[PDB]
Amino acid sequence: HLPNITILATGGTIAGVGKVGVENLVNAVPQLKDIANVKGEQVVNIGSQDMNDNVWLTLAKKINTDCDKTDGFVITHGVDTMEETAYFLDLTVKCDKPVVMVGAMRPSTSMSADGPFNLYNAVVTAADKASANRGVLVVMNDTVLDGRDVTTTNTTDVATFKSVNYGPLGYIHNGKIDYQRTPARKHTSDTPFDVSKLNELPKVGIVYNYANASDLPAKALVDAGYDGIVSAGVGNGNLYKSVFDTLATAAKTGTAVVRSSRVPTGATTQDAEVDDAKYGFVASGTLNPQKARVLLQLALTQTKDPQQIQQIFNQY
Amino acid sequence: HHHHHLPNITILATGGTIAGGGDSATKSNYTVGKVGVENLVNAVPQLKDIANVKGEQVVNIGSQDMNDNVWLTLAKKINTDCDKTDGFVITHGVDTMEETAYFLDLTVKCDKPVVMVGAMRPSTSMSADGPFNLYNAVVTAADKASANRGVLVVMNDTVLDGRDVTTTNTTDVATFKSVNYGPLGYIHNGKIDYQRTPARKHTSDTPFDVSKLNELPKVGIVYNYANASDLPAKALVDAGYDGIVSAGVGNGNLYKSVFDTLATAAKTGTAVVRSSRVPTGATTQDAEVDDAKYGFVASGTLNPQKARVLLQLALTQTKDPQQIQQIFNQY
Amino acid sequence: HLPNITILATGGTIAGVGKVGVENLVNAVPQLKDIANVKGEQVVNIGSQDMNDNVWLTLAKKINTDCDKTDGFVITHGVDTMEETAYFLDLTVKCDKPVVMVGAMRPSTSMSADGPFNLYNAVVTAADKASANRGVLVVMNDTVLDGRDVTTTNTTDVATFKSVNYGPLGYIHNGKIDYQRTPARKHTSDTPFDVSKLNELPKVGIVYNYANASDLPAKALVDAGYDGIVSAGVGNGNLYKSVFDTLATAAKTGTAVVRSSRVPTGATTQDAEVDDAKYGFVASGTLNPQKARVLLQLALTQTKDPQQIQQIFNQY
Amino acid sequence: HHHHHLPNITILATGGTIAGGGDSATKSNYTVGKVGVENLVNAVPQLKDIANVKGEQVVNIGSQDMNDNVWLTLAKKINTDCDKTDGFVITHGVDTMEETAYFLDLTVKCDKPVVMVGAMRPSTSMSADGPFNLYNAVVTAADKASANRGVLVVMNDTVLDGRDVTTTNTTDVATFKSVNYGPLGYIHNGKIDYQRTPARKHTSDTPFDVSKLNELPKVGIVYNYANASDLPAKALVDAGYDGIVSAGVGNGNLYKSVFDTLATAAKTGTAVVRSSRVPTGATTQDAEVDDAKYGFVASGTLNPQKARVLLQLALTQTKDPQQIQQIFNQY
Ligand SMILES: NC(=O)C[C@H](N)C(=O)O
Ligand SMILES: NC(=O)C[C@H](N)C(=O)O
Ligand SMILES: NC(=O)C[C@H](N)C(=O)O
Ligand SMILES: NC(=O)C[C@H](N)C(=O)O
Ligand SMILES: [Mg+2]
Ligand SMILES: [Mg+2]
Repeated sequence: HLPNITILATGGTIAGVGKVGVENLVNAVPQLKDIANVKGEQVVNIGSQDMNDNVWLTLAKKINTDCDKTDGFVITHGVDTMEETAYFLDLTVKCDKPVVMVGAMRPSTSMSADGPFNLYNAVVTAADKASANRGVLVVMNDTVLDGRDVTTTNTTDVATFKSVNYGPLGYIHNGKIDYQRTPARKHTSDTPFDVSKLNELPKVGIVYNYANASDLPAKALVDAGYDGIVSAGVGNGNLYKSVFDTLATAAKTGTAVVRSSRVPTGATTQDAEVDDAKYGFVASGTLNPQKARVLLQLALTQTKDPQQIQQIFNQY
Repeated sequence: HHHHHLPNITILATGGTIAGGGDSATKSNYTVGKVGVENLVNAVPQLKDIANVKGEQVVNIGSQDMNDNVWLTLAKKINTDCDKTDGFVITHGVDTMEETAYFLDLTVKCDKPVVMVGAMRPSTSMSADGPFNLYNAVVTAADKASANRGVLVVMNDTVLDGRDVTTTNTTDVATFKSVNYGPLGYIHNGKIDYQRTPARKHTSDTPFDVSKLNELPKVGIVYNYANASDLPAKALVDAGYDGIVSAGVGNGNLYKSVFDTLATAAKTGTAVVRSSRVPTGATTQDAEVDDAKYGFVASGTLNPQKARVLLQLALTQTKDPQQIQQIFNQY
Repeated sequence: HLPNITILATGGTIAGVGKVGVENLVNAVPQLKDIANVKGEQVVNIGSQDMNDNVWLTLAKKINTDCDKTDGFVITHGVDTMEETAYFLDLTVKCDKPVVMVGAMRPSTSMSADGPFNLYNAVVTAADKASANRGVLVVMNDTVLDGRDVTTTNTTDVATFKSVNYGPLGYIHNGKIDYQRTPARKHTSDTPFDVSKLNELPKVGIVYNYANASDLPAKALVDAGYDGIVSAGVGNGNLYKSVFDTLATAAKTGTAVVRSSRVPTGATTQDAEVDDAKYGFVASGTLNPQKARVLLQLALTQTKDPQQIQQIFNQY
Repeated sequence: HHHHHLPNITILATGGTIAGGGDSATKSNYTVGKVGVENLVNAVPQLKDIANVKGEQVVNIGSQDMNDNVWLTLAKKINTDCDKTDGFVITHGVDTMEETAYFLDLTVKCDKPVVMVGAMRPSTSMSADGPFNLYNAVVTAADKASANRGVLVVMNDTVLDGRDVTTTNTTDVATFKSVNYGPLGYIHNGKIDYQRTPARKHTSDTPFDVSKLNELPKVGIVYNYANASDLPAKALVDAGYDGIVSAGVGNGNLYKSVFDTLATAAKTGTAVVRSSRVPTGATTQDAEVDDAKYGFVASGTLNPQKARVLLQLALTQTKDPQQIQQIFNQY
């Protein structure tokens, strides 16, 4: 009569980076036995700054295969790219049981280390039946956050993770969650992305805009035949002239182009300064560049047509 | 008896959505840098209550196309014309305002106020924000208390320092905030209560002298993410870039491929600054990267585009990584 | 084939305060004709700092009676207590057609006045069929906010209104709304509060906590036989000792007592420092003191039992 | 040769959740001011690396029960013991920390650092925040650069000035922020980069001298909302209160009943300060209230509880509304 919860470990400073094994992490929080029967599996043990497509595909297939063997999943992970992995799993996971990602800003051995209570709260969330069907979740700093909107907002603050556009789903207090929101964007088993038989993802890179931006990064991606390029635009997804010329070319030359923004909140919109339809570009909406990459890679497993890509960007 | 005299304020116009226009008041489509400075001034009839305004159109572009030559033209003009006026307002686009503001913060030697201003809605839109913003920027440039605070950005009733200020939202009129150390002052009824001033050295306290420069050192920016390509970094290194700024993940970390390329580059004398794609907080020393070992510099609270500004200026004085680190600790 | 939209005007600086009539407000935004057929009715013309129970009851009955005559409602109102009126209507309105509140930080005649585009955007929201069944809404600064969580965060900023705990429902760009959230708390026709035949509300006052707080405010409410007292507590709804003693007494003497917090975000929780069950107190959750008053007044039309009041505070 | 010497730092303990305890590491129930200062110090073994720490238990309460007499005891103690130590940390509850911090900001004359610190989780909870907060507060009190910045609050790796600092969330360890003008500095690896200092007069630049005072003037706070009762205001007026602070709606506005009672009061010599229940921004002059006419004072960015602090101190010098307004413009 306690839930069966699986911890899939990937590394991160919660395990510091990526040094301590999943068994040690579990054993260091003996109160986990008050709330669940926890089984731990080591996927990788890396800093999430070196996170990659192979790990993503591994996690998605593992969760999908092992869904009916457990009541919920907790994924221990680095902070740096937690928001990218959360969103990838948000779109590719077909288990509608809770999938909860957790990290830590401080290691196990630092004063006032945040990882133990973080993990406790992540298991609370994975064990709550109300957590189901809300898509892939990130639990940090007593807060339950959806995988699409969650992002890291500060380089060192324990309270870094926030859903900056649409806000959190619930707060955790005394091992209980008052959920007041759920993501409306289609997730998990409401998406067509199916990664079960894929061993690589389409090649998508990210270029930065700023004053006097060089076009050389964008050119190097075009020259390598990248499947897609996300622009981290200025303001409402705008492009420096040199970058705009190279991306205009890419989009008529077999590279899907998504305009996102370096600006940390708000949508990159259509109908502003850029005629997306004319250039064949897709506007990313509230997806930031790293998140837009995620969805563009997945869109590219279904289609190369920019009109169909924009439609994906409007639904997921 | 004495007579009140209004300060002389010069508007240097560069374009931006503040000078943007579209064919409907109620649709979001517009084109930028289309309206001249005279039109802007005459849309704020009340400016005569507070200053004698003169405008000059320096260029008329979207700030998405801001570039080194416009930066050099502005700094030189302000430094040359200092004695001719009581203060400057610069009308500018939002997109790269935080870059131009910091460049000018480090290169203007005039110690009269320099205030930048823009708008999130075009001049043609319903409830356009540009008119009162411009009025507020003139208030600020005319205020004796505004002097010696460095170059300023005024937007949404708030006076922000050019170092910390950044745009936080793609569309919101409240977008501009000093996200680490906060604003200098708030404006109500044409009056400012200043409660802060930036401690970092600016303006006539920096060594950066652009008066004779006709170009700036080449500095590129590369982004980090999961499975990040090393191709952008390599392209910058193949082109002989003087510097590269890394938009790192978390506290300025790098994907291993990117790290490898930049370490190699730094050993051949490319300056490499670690910054962060994360929108607030410092990229610190003494975290996961041994900067001393690789010859890297940590950007502190400077975001990637701002670190590029200081790196380009740093490279005009020195190519030594320890001396560049000290610059990033002082300015 | 454009929606029929009714503007119910109450005053505020949008009409500055409370001086200009609803007809003038409408006529000043001739682009409203592009999106709706707008009919205006004047309810009152007051600064919302003088908002009161009679106006609330008027609005609720007017909307409920006139529901089937129109496609949506826009309510022009002052900023100062917009969050209280929004929440009252959120709980008492039985029309599930859009009800949208709007104000302005600057008058009609000030430079860059915010009221015209505010009103335009509020009519856009009231005319969108997707706006229906999300409860009573506040539209300010291109943002659609639920009436329960919305509050004013700054004394003068045009961007003051924010849903500080759970975030907005959607952003408005180019006359279109991308809704990604809806309130989970029960609203409008999912609440039992029925105000149709009520001409007054239970008497509920608010006392402030701080260092060395006087108990005299709380005593004056008890001495007048108030139906309820909301505490604006310190931190997690805590009470200064003198105030705590007087409120302990009130709760065993015929006055319902709700602990809220002066702190602008986060829940006033049970199971912290205060034994609510023992003192007969109710914890307000994320409802701030003025919002907790709203719900406590309505709870008092159904019940005086603190256990039943806490249950109301956990559902609405 | 020379030897490193560690600064002498005094911990004045007052209680708070930092000294709180509960029977489980994982339940939220706790009771406050239960654990003595010695226990706190010994839970941070690394404090010896940075200071010679001495603790004194001044009182042991929840800050929800903070009061004038504790404020007087603290200020007098700090001012008396200044020469005996290199800096002070005050362990304190969160709930009213922003009030005590501003009181001390206006009454300490010691110009060695005074740093307040607390915790959002009790000392017994999993991942308790108190230990590193205390470590960080000692870092800050030991840092020469911390002097002459006024009284400070250190929480969540951030150094905040006692005037602007407030608690923003009921439970979050990140709750403390300077919501109008931002923090002074951030702490990483035991080091602070200070980029701001408060312009408002504090400490030895104020006239407020509490050395001989054994009480403070009586100042109450009343809240405004729709249909607000005048009974609280009247109760304060019936008790002969020296001052009343209004927690107004929006920009410090009052419900008409409340307005009537306070106007009447002010005409009989009660000091009335308009503040706001809204969590950020100034209560300004020159808005909907004619303050001159009624003899009211506008609080600026001071929230109601902070305005009470300055009003009580103001009332020790003057009962004149124009002179009280000038105090609220300067401190
Ligand atoms: N706090 C952390 O987890 C940062 C670490 N670099 C990681 O992302 O793996
Ligand atoms: N709001 C704006 O000004 C955006 C415009 N693209 C600019 O930066 O010039
Ligand atoms: N901006 C405003 O609407 C404030 C005005 N006092 C009101 O609430 O009616
Ligand atoms: N977090 C805390 O310290 C709350 C406690 N009631 C106090 O203020 O003493
Ligand atoms: Mg004359
Ligand atoms: Mg010796």
